[PDB]
Amino acid sequence: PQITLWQRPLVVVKVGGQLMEALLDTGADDTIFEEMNLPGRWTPKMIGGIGGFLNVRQYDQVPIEICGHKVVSTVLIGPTPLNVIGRNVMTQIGCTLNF
Amino acid sequence: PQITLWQRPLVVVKVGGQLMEALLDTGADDTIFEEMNLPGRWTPKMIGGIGGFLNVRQYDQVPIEICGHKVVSTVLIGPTPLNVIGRNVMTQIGCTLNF
Ligand SMILES: CC(C)CN(C[C@@H](O)[C@H](Cc1ccccc1)NC(=O)O[C@H]1CO[C@H]2OCC[C@H]21)S(=O)(=O)c1ccc(N)cc1
Repeated sequence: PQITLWQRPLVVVKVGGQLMEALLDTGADDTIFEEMNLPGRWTPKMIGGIGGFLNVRQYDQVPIEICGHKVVSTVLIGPTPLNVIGRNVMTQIGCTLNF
Repeated sequence: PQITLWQRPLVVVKVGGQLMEALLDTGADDTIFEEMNLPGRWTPKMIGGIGGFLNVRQYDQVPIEICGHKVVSTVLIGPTPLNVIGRNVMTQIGCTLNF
């Protein structure tokens, strides 16, 4: 559906077997969540934004469930003060900006 | 106009009599640009980003032109790696998420 921006655009997500809230975030190329146990192998990744940079772990082809949409996506795990749904996932649910 | 998210949602902005590019950023509460001279008084502000917390100058009631739209908004100046158009500006121009 359509979402205004008077409040933060938080949505409920399931990943991979856990429930989280995350921010629909058009300024993020990538999807990043707080420390949680994703299963399997990961590759080290550094990313930077406002206030500096973190070391994150990149998990590929992680099932994510967002609203009614199931997708399989790359997911970074590392310190973020908020879970963020990035363009890599939003494109897959057909999310656009409009004004 | 509708904007897909296959690419970063950059827009051209006029702010403080200067032209720049910025990201339409639904994950940002506030609007923040790289160091530039905005005229007048300002307040020190803490933000925290992915890597934050950090030191920024808050300028109130700054003229901003984006996509035809002229708004007057709070604008933060500080060492961000991309200029960011936050929800405080996006709501004024009527920007929504859709899917
Ligand atoms: C700064 C952007 C260019 C990129 N950021 C996404 C952005 O939407 C963050 C996303 C974000 C949101 C909250 C907390 C941490 C990160 N928002 C943000 O920094 O907003 C700040 C300005 O307004 C305030 O509102 C919230 C924080 C403040 S980011 O989280 O740092 C980021 C950086 C690198 C990658 N690869 C992916 C994401």
